[PDB]
Amino acid sequence: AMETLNDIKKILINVGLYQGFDLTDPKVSEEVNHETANMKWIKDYTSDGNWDNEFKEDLKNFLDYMEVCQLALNDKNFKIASNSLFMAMIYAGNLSLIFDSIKTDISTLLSAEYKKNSFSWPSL
Amino acid sequence: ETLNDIKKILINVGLYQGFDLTDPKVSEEVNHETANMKWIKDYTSDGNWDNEFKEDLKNFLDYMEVCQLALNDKNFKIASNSLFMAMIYAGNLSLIFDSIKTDISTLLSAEYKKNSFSWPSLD
Repeated sequence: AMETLNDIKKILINVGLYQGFDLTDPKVSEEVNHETANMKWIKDYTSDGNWDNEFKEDLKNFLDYMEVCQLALNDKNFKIASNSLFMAMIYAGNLSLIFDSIKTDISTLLSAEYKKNSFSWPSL
Repeated sequence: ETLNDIKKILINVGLYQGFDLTDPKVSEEVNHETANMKWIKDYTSDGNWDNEFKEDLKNFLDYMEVCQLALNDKNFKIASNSLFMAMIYAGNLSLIFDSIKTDISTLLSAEYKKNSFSWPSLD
């Protein structure tokens, strides 16, 4: 049963292999698309990557800042409340990005634009 | 229940600006300049932000799992469709946080305050 983001990563690597490439290889997954000046693959597919750790770290930062905001409110310190809300906002954005990034890579696999063989998805 | 905890604090911030987001007359009001609701998230008592997250995540994971099972069976129609639906749910997950981010932004601007509340300038 699929329970973690790292579980999802493994399946995406497998999809890539059907297309003739191995995302766990840094020279594949960390390669720039020279035409667009952007990374071909957004997420880290190398053995050192850990998608669940990225999520938990962003979430903890988000919560921590929200908790500092409430504490500031209780003390009537609206400077710290303001700053803390601002930083929570920043980490909410990071959390959005976690999933947007995965979405983008999935979209890249679905288009098979970087395939190295004759793999083609069936028409639906 | 950590998102629901966050929601409580956001409501508390609103209260200092003189409005109560738990009141649907407040949190569901439309901004007629933008034609959109002033507040994206559901702040009413029946809402459950953690449940929304859990539900989207489960659907995301469920579709990815079907994708892998389809691949093992060399069923690339089902693999394709599952990966597509997983993509849809990854977008929903991104949107959950985007929406919260936006409402936070609305509190930080104090744009909808009902009193003389002002955030201390940090320069």
